[PDB]
Amino acid sequence: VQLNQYTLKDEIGKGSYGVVKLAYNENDNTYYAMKVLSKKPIEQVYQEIAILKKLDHPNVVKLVEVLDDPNEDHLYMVFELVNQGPVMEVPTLKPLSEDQARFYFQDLIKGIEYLHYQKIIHRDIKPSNLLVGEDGHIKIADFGVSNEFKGSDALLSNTVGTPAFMAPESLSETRKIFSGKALDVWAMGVTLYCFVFGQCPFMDERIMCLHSKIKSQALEFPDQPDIAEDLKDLITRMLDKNPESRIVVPEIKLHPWVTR
Ligand SMILES: Cc1[nH]c(/C=C2\C(=O)Nc3ccccc32)c(C)c1CCC(=O)O
Ligand SMILES: [Cl-]
Repeated sequence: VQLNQYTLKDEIGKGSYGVVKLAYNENDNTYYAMKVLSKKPIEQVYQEIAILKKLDHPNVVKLVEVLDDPNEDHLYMVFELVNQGPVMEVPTLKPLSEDQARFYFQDLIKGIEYLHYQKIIHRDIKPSNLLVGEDGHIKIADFGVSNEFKGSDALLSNTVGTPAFMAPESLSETRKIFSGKALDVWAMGVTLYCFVFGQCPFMDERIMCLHSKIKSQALEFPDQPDIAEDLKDLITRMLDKNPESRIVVPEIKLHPWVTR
């Protein structure tokens, strides 16, 4: 299977919106990650492309080129390959050590701060969208449901993303307006909890009960593994159900657990 200079190889991931295949560029003897889409709706794809084109940061995946033939049902987004893949699988019985979690969380902070400075809300932060690069550092992937805003913050009313990572203020049964940056912070807190415990803090196979726990169940830390108190403080602050008192990224950067 060829597509201009690219040979499609085996699958390497299903994010949101498509499937990703390893791809060999015969012109430069280099592997890439190719997202393949079947037109099934397409406005959102070209907004992801437009967002990706604006971004250039070591902790954000790099869109290389787009292959769109109007006579083809398939549309191809070529990314730079992130050779080591997602930072971890959730759930797992072998979570990261605190020191490993901090190393990756520092990259996540820098990438989110950059995205927000670029006026992008990611909306799907989770470990499987955090890819480990050649040098061991994280690259944030999958902008399939990201939002671009004008002004100081996004003012949003739509519910998108991965259910276990959705912030409780996005789960009102009344299309209320909520702000964007705090959504990414919440998902960062669920992500950090996942790093050290290997499962999400709020879990239910019944989607109604999952929504209800995100919105109303107090955060509980397992007895094991035994994590430091300042890490518990940081996670608690990011998983503040009230978005107005939830910790903000300029504070996360300063948090004692982050800086030691
Ligand atoms: C650039 C890139 N790589 C991948 C996947 C992998 C990658 O690169 N090495 C890997 C090594 C092992 C497993 C997956 C991967 C994805 C999902 C994306 C982004 C796709 C997107 O943003 O929608
Ligand atoms: Cl995940």
